[PDB]
Amino acid sequence: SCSIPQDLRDEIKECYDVYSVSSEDRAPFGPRNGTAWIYTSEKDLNGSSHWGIIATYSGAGYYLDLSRTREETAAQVASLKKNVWLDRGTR
Amino acid sequence: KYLKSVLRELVTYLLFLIVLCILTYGMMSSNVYYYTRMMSQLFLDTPVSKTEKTNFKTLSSMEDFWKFTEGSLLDGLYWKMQNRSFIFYENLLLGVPRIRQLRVRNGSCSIPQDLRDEIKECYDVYSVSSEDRAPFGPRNGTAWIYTSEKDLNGSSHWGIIATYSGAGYYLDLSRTREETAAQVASLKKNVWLDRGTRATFIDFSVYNANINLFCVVRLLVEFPATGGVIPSWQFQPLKLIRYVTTFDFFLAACEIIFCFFIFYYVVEEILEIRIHKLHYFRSFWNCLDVVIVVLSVVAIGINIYRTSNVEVLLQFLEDQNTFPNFEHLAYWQIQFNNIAAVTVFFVWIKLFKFINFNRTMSQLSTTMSRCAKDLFGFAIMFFIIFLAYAQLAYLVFGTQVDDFSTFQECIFTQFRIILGDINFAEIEEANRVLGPIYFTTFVFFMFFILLNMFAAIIADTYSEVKSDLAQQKAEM
Ligand SMILES: *[C@@H]1O[C@H](CO)[C@@H](O)[C@H](O)[C@H]1NC(C)=O
Ligand SMILES: *[C@@H]1O[C@H](CO)[C@@H](O)[C@H](O)[C@H]1NC(C)=O
Ligand SMILES: *[C@@H]1O[C@H](CO)[C@@H](O)[C@H](O)[C@H]1NC(C)=O
Ligand SMILES: *[C@@H]1O[C@H](CO)[C@@H](O)[C@H](O)[C@H]1NC(C)=O
Ligand SMILES: *[C@@H]1O[C@H](CO)[C@@H](O)[C@H](O)[C@H]1NC(C)=O
Ligand SMILES: *[C@@H]1O[C@H](CO)[C@@H](O)[C@H](O)[C@H]1NC(C)=O
Repeated sequence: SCSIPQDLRDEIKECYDVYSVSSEDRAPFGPRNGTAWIYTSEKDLNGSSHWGIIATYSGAGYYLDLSRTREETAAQVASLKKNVWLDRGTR
Repeated sequence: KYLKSVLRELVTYLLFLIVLCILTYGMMSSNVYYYTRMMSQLFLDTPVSKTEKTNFKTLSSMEDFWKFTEGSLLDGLYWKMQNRSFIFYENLLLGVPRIRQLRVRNGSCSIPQDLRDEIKECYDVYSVSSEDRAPFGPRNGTAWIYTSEKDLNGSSHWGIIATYSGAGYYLDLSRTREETAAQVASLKKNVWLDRGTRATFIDFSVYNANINLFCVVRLLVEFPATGGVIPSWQFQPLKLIRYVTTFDFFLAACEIIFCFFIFYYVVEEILEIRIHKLHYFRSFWNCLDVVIVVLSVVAIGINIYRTSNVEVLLQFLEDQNTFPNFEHLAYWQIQFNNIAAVTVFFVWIKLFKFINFNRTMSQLSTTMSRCAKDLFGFAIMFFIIFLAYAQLAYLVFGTQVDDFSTFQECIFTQFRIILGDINFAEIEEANRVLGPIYFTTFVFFMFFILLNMFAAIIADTYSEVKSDLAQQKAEM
């Protein structure tokens, strides 16, 4: 997202900039499967801004609804933990 | 007329103030606070080990320093990346850390011959004239050979106890934990920190390429000649690759505009220094102008000198297997911030020269000005007793209280007692009889007997100024 100085561009390989609407990710990742790995627009996702401590986060993003009882909620959470869902890009 | 000149003199000041406000906003972001907080909490809060509950801030023995230097330190430094070492998977540890110590020699002081039969050796307090320069121990590498301050490319530090030099016996740690731990264990096996050591420095740096902003770290442990351990720390968020984004170009343009403005002010002040009036020091609104100009000139000089020499960063970037040397840059950044804060504070204070637009502000300014002389006269008398009390507290309590340790601390604690913050329960055990007598007499005299004089003077002066102003209006 940002620019890396050319002096040490061989050392640092990737940049994950601070959160901003103009620098948000809208691409699939991992084992692409519907709700949990596809970007959903704010208008479709029923959301709104929040104004957290650091910045004002929008209502869009990746989401996954849980289930109604403990067992398969734990199963879904373990699935989201095995397939790494929290990379360095999360904000 | 008398209005066309003041209008220009006000619009130019408003433009200068806007430029300065933009410049000072551009240099003070919000990520640096959290960056420093995470670094400090990672390095100064985690305990030495899982069993011990002592962190770096609570070091109390030389053995605890050895326990800390292998463990929490190595845990913080080297992180197993999923070779290089990213501190939080975000902050890159560039180069290698370096540890060095300063020590003195035996026979530095002289034990009296009366009790020489039991004392064998002594080590005086740290001093440049009485520091060791001879090899000791197994005598292989730089950790056991004295190295001059000029060859180490260092400088002084001004620690809590004294002002240490930049020389000493240093050792560059490795790039991976598996070798740094071995080196530290080797340094611990042979006696490297004996009774003769006086100080120990640990320093490194990180980059955090996400936001182009460095961060230099220095940890200092002081060993006084009377025994004990005194820890210290310092984290400085430097920035050395400034020109990357458009906002940075905007900030450079603002700096150039500020330089033009200060040149114009110095020209227009040296113009009127003699033409309008020679030797005009009774205004206090022109003695502030010279202070503004001098402070700004010093600030630009420091800024142009600091950024002109960044050869250390380049020479490190040629080969990144050596220890970077970023101490001087951090020191000059601290000095620049200290100068800029005072400069902007005086610039803001300068605003009072224009707020006289109606009778209400004019009479308030007249009241404030007319009461300065007698307030200054009484301030000397007040401060004489204030410093007498300070020296009494320093002499009586200044050795068993930890709060009256030095004169400055006595001044500050009396100021805090004026605020009614500091409790009195820590003085009776320090001294049973004179403690509460001191506290009671000080609060009795300074709290209302010598404190309401300022209020009385201000009230009387304001009342008589208002009465005179009302009387002269009706007389006309
Ligand atoms: C990020 O992008 C750069 C080039 O844009 C690429 O070299 C690098 O491998 C990428 N990293 C990841 C984790 O996708
Ligand atoms: C993604 O969905 C497909 C479709 O059934 C499924 O076979 C696959 O197991 C899913 N991915 C994961 C990681 O479960
Ligand atoms: C979200 O809002 C839409 C209206 O566009 C509505 O149809 C839907 O029921 C709401 N909840 C869902 C299905 O996400
Ligand atoms: C330093 O010199 C004194 C004087 O002889 C001696 O007693 C002492 O053992 C010496 N210290 C060491 C560490 O050898
Ligand atoms: C010092 O040098 C000797 C000679 O090479 C070596 O055997 C030894 O391991 C080194 N270190 C110490 C602590 O003696
Ligand atoms: C000190 O001198 C120069 C710094 O300009 C550098 O080339 C040299 O390697 C430095 N020495 C050490 C031990 O850092």
